[PDB]
Amino acid sequence: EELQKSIGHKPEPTDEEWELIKTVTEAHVATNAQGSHWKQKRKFLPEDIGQVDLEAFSHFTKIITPAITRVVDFAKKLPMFCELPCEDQIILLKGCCMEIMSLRAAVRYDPESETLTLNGEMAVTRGQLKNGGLGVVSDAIFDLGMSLSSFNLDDTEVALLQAVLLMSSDRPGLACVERIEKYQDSFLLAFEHYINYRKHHVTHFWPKLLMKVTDLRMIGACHASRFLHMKVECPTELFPPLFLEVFE
Ligand SMILES: O=C(O)Cc1cc(I)c(Oc2ccc(O)c(I)c2)c(I)c1
Repeated sequence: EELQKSIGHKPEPTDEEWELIKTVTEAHVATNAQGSHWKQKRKFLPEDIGQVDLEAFSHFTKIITPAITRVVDFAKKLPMFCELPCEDQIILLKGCCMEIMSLRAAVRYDPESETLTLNGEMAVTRGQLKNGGLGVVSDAIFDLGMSLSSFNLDDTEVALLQAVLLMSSDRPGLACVERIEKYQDSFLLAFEHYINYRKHHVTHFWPKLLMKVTDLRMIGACHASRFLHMKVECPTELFPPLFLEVFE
């Protein structure tokens, strides 16, 4: 593998890697709430709502349960994820949930209206998402989305990104650190090959793309912190049970 790099050939996916790519892709596609048809489908959250504004908060938490479960359904469709013990599966899910959800919203960013679209249906602006409880985390996700425009990602690259986030062998508490590292590596390798095959005409695409992983981990972490700030303001009543399970 390093030899071909040396000779300057950019390896495309092996047949086994194509199988894994099809699986992850299909997993994302089956749980990503598009469309190909999001955006003739989105209703714009009224300009006055979210002008912590609890009214805005209520709209987000109304659809958050489905958004979260869609992330769990994704992981469920990856066999490697199934080989892991219940404790790990849960620790992995709680670790990547917001990284994956914020990626999913970021890739639905629209320059025209300057809106992200949540859960495939609700288009919000930067201010509305900030004020509905995300604060600077909203800025982070909008800046990310603006930035991902020119990466021209496809369903496959978004799915691989998700699986790479999911298989983070460094979440606290994990039993199978080694096995989870191996899965991720296998995802990163398929991913990179897939990118060589895709021949994006951006220089240093792969490293640039990996920096996005780091940003999403930051978004996750900063969200954990926003979550505390919310528990103190908004009344625990307003938080859906699954929302609480995942982040507390
Ligand atoms: O679009 C999807 O499937 C995923 C998705 C769903 C939602 I609701 C969302 O907004 C959030 C997220 C966390 C949070 O604490 C609050 I308040 C609002 C984002 I960003 C992404």
